[PDB]
Formats: sequence, structure tokens, C-alpha cells
Amino acid sequence: DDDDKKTNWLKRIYRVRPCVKCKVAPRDWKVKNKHLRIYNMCKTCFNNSIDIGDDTYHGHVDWLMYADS
Amino acid sequence: DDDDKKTNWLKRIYRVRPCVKCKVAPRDWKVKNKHLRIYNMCKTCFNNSIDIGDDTYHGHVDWLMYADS
Ligand SMILES: Nc1ncnc2c1ncn2[C@@H]1O[C@H](COP(=O)(O)OP(=O)(O)OP(=O)(O)O)[C@@H](O)[C@H]1O
Ligand SMILES: Nc1ncnc2c1ncn2[C@@H]1O[C@H](COP(=O)(O)OP(=O)(O)OP(=O)(O)O)[C@@H](O)[C@H]1O
Ligand SMILES: [Cl-]
Ligand SMILES: [Zn+2]
Ligand SMILES: [Zn+2]
Repeated sequence: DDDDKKTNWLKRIYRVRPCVKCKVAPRDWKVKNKHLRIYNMCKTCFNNSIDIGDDTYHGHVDWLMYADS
Repeated sequence: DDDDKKTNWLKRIYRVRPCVKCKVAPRDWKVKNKHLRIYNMCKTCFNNSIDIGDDTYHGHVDWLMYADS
């Protein structure tokens, strides 16, 4: 089923690329309508980036959650 | 740059999962507005599926080509 191909891919993408900052924890994310937003950092590193004044790693990638647009 | 994270991922996704039918050739695809449609089969297997009367492998997965929805 093509929706399952998309879901399996999103599980893999989320699993295999951890937080860009600590390189260990999984990334924060949210659901944004029909999209999954995967932020670049875990929550702990993101909150810390605000404290330390670094926006270098801020950002996200949005993924359509379904196989058909 | 977050758009590059998306583009690099789409290159990887396209590369690592060949045609679901012959298991060798890369899949057919097209650009569908702001989406990349990756069909399940290469063109040769898709055309052949029409000739042989099998719709089992018909289908596709659409991917947003940009990091921000
Ligand atoms: N965990 C995180 N890691 C990296 N960047 C993040 C993280 N959380 C938020 N950001 C950055 O913070 C900014 C705000 O994100 P957010 O998803 O809240 O945007 P939005 O579209 O304004 O949604 P809303 O206004 O409803 O919160 C974006 O630059 C986003 O990439
Ligand atoms: N190479 C292929 N492998 C598997 N399935 C395919 C392939 N090419 C087309 N299909 C299937 O054929 C059908 C038509 O696809 P297509 O992308 O042409 O749809 P569409 O949204 O009707 O666009 P248009 O009407 O502009 O052609 C869909 O079920 C699609 O998955
Ligand atoms: Cl996507
Ligand atoms: Zn982290
Ligand atoms: Zn094939």
C-alpha cells in the first residue's frame, strides 16, 4: 500500500538522523496539517541554543505524511 | 540549508529502492507541481504490466521537493 511506503520511510528518516547538535537524541517534531515537521535538534539542544544565543542549527524539514499529494 | 537536507534525502530515497518489479532498474518519476512523484516501477516494467494485465505494482509516492510546506 503506497501510504505505508511513505510512513515506513518517515520512520526510517526520523530514526537514522539524530539531533544535528548532540548527535545522539532523536529530533523534536510536530504534526503540521498533512505534514510531519522534523526539527533539526532535539528539544533539550533547541532550548539550550536559545539560552546560548546560537541560531546556527535552527530549522526543520516538512514531510507530506501521505503517498498522494 | 534545510532545502538541501530534503534534496539529499530524495536523492537517497530514489537511489536505494529500485523498481519493485525487476528489483534492478531505477523507478520512473515525474515532477508534479512542488512534488516529486516516484512511481513504483521503472518504465519498462510499467509498460509490460499493462501488456500482461497486472495492476498489482501500480502506484507511486509523492514527495514535497522543499523543506518548508
Ligand atoms: N527543536 C528544534 N530544532 C531546531 N529548530 C527549531 C526547533 N524547534 C523550533 N525550531 C525553529 O523555530 C522556528 C519556529 O518553528 P515553528 O514550527 O514553531 O514555526 P511556525 O511555522 O511559526 O509555527 P507556529 O507559529 O504555529 O509555532 C523555526 O525556525 C524552526 O525551525
Ligand atoms: N512507472 C510506473 N510504475 C507504477 N505505477 C505507475 C507508473 N506510471 C504510472 N503509474 C500509475 O498510473 C496511474 C496514473 O499515474 P499519473 O501520475 O499519470 O496520474 P494522474 O494524477 O492521473 O496524472 P495525469 O492525469 O496528469 O497523467 C497511477 O495509478 C500511477 O501510480
Ligand atoms: Cl514528503
Ligand atoms: Zn540534541
Ligand atoms: Zn523494472
